Amino acid sequence: GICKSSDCIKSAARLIQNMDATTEPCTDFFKYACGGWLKRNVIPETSSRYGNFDILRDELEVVLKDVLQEPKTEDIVAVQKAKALYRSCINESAIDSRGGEPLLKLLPDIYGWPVATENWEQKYGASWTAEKAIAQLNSKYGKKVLINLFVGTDDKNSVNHVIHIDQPRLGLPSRDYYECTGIYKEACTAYVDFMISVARLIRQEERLPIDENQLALEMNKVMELEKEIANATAKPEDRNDPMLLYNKMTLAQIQNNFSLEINGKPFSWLNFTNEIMSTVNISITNEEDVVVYAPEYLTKLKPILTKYSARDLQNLMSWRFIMDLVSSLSRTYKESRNAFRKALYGTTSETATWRRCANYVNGNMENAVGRLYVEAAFAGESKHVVEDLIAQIREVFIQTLDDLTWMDAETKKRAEEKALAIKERIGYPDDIVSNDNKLNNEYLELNYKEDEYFENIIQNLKFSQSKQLKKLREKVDKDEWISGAAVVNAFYSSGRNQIVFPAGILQPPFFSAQQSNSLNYGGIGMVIGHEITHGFDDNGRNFNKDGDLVDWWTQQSASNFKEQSQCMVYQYGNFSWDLAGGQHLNGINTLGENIADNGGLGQAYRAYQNYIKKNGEEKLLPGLDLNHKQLFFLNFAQVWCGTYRPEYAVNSIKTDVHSPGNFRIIGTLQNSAEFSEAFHCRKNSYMNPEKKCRVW
Ligand SMILES: C[C@H](NC(=O)[C@H](Cc1ccccc1)NC(=O)[C@H](S)Cc1ccccc1)C(=O)O
Ligand SMILES: *[C@@H]1O[C@H](CO)[C@@H](O)[C@H](O)[C@H]1NC(C)=O
Ligand SMILES: *[C@@H]1O[C@H](CO)[C@@H](O)[C@H](O)[C@H]1NC(C)=O
Ligand SMILES: *[C@@H]1O[C@H](CO)[C@@H](O)[C@H](O)[C@H]1NC(C)=O
Ligand SMILES: [Zn+2]
Repeated sequence: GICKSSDCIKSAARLIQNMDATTEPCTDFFKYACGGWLKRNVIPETSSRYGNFDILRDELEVVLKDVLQEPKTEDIVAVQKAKALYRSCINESAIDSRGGEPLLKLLPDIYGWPVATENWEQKYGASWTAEKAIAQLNSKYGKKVLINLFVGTDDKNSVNHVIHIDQPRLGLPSRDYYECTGIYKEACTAYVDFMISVARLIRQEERLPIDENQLALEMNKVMELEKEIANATAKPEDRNDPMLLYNKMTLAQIQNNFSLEINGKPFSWLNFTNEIMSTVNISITNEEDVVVYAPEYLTKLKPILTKYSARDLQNLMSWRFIMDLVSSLSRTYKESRNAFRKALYGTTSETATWRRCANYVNGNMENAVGRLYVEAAFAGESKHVVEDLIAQIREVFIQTLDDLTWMDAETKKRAEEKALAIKERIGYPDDIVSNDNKLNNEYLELNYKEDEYFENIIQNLKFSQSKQLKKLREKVDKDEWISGAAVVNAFYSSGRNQIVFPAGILQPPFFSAQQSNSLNYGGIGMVIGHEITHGFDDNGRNFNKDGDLVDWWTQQSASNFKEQSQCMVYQYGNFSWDLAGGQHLNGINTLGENIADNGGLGQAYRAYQNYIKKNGEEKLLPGLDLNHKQLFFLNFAQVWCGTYRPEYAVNSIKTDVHSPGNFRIIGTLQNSAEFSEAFHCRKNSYMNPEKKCRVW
């Protein structure tokens, strides 16, 4: 009564080799699940993190390489343009030839980089103003500095676009880094040395005089500027309530309530806004509605910005763009980035060029590349099996509402309404295969030169930004998928109320039509519940069946939700992570993803139970003295085998909304009565605490 199928001994092989039986699963189910993997493997020098998810991603890139690298005679133009962009990206001879000179020719278009410019005040500083310089950077190149203004979906009306104003991203991974002490010191030092190294090469290439002291001096200035910007930004934790974040305002209110004085403006929001939108030829008057996400950042900006020269501002502004660009130049410019990324990521080397390039084309031509990927790599009847799976887990969520004692009937039923209304996207959109005209036309307006990678990348920045801006007055496309298909991941959009499972994750260990159902439910099954449960986490409960930010909770049920979820805030917030020097997880910033995990695991388990009810129990797997309840959780766990470099652990504890994989396992199974049953765990065994968190 052992299954002896080749597909059976495949997954058994994988389960066996990853796990370590020497460990008591009730003591540390991560070590049990994954201890075999830990011992056998080492984080490559190019990886900040490694494990099964990351391995799937390296394997996906291999297919991408196979599909991109060989011209084919009946390649439609869409595929021809991706291949040419790939070839343009992997030709380092051509790139190295060009030195920095494609940067040098850019710089005049963004009002210069002062520290690397003679007589900048004369050249640029006379025409300069904040409104134009920020706007140029924003509209043409999609780099948002100082004040991030973008066109996105209106949270309170999901068919429309609105102008938003938000705080800008920083050059270091999180506001925390800018303390620049302790675990942060080297990142801070490498950052400014990076500035300095880049200003130096530019100066040398322009054959300008180099004074190390005035470089150190301007670039430290830029750091002090951004420190202030950083401290002015709002924490993630003050930003996690979308009803509070949503402040709709007329450009006219904005002008009255958020004055700025830059280089002695003073600052004019209408001009700023028009200097952006005039680029898709759109007209803004002071009656425009705007969603302001960081009112308090803007208020705080005021007395900071006043202190600094036009030269100072622009030295930061341009740096934040040049940052990104420098690894698309010659080796010496690539070199200049070494210590910085070592500090942030721990890696001693860059990823293979072909891999970077595959990934880049994927990210800029996701439909073109998803079509090639799925034709190479994805099965087709997979789509049908997952759909039915998704239908099952959706039902279980609905049916579960009835057992949840912390909601009221009105709220439950509105929650039902939302479930049923979730839109599922599976594998890929048929169109990218069956409609060449459509596929070609999405890239019509791009044309790549094979010896011109940098110009290609620039063209994509401008194209993408022009396209985004063009949306202001147009309706949101209800057909758009929120991920390419060539992605190892799944997704939920609140704005759209849509779950998506790209072909790339539809493979072992999450899914195969031929592997045991225990495994599929514990794999893609729990992924499905994760994504659906996002519709009802601390963010996505605030949006209704239609993707609109509107309150559909009673006060009591909402207050209960906070109460139930607070348990997970504390649980995870109480994990400390050796690889990040004992620092604790942020229990608030991971909350949503933690809720998704615990809700999703439970949902999937329930569906598997239902499956057994209906269908009977499964042939066992050879090599493994475990039943299928046990394998369900094993495979759940092994999804997350892996580990982190210290430097990157320090990064993601702050910047990742996910808990690290080991604690997604630990926290989730800790909360799972069904787990301690399967493995016969004594009370208050580490994996079986008396107190268990539950929301969904
Ligand atoms: C891999 C990891 N993703 C996930 O954990 C799951 C998808 C997933 C759920 C459960 C088990 C495996 C994968 N997806 C997610 O949690 C969210 S809804 C998707 C997301 C994408 C980018 C940033 C943040 C979130 C990651 O993006 O770092
Ligand atoms: C790379 O580009 C250079 C410069 O145009 C060219 O000489 C060479 O043929 C290209 N190599 C490949 C393999 O495309
Ligand atoms: C913005 O104001 C500046 C003032 O220097 C002016 O030169 C420019 O034409 C204005 N732009 C728009 C789009 O109104
Ligand atoms: C740990 O949990 C306790 C209560 O269970 C809570 O008071 C404390 O704040 C938590 N620690 C952290 C850092 O979250
Ligand atoms: Zn998630």
